[PDB]
Amino acid sequence: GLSDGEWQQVLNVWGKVEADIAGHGQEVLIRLFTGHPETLEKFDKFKHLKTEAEMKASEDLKKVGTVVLTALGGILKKKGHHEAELKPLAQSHATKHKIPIKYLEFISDAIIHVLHSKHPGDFGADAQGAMTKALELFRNDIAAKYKELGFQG
Ligand code: HEM
Ligand code: NA
Repeated sequence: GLSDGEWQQVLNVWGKVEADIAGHGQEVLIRLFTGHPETLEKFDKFKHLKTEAEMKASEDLKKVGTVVLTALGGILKKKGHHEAELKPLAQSHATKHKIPIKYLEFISDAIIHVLHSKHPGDFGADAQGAMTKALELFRNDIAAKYKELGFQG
């Protein structure tokens, strides 16, 4: 797993996110949909959107990004002990919405990019390696649940 130091650095930068969660949700999702447009097809409410200006104007997108970052903060705050938090998330991402593990890799990279961009002072090298590991652990444990659920992610 991660060390105490690695978790502490994860949780430090997450406090920056939580100081404006909607702002962060919007930029992560815009980074995701612009880098990997096939991911936007997953979101029926706003898959019709084409430009970053449309994306920024969208209340629905802002709302979903807040829900996503809020849930990830919940997981992260457990520092690995996130069975209860991961369970319903694996379940909906393997059944209701079928989210490939590759797309979880894209949004992880989007998070890391947005954090480096907005919080260089709380996100230098060590901190980046630690968030890298925390999101790898998240994706690996979600994959293990996907298998159980009958979804080849
Ligand atoms: C950091 C990784 C992610 C976290 C913590 C996360 C979390 C969540 C949460 C808490 C919800 C709402 C409740 C639920 O259905 O369980 C949600 C909904 C959703 N997520 Fe995920 N998510 C992640 C990544 C992704 C990715 C990469 C995609 C698609 C490429 C995606 C697609 C969806 C869709 C389509 C919904 C339904 C949204 C709606 O209400 O219109 N998620 N996610
Ligand atoms: Na531990």
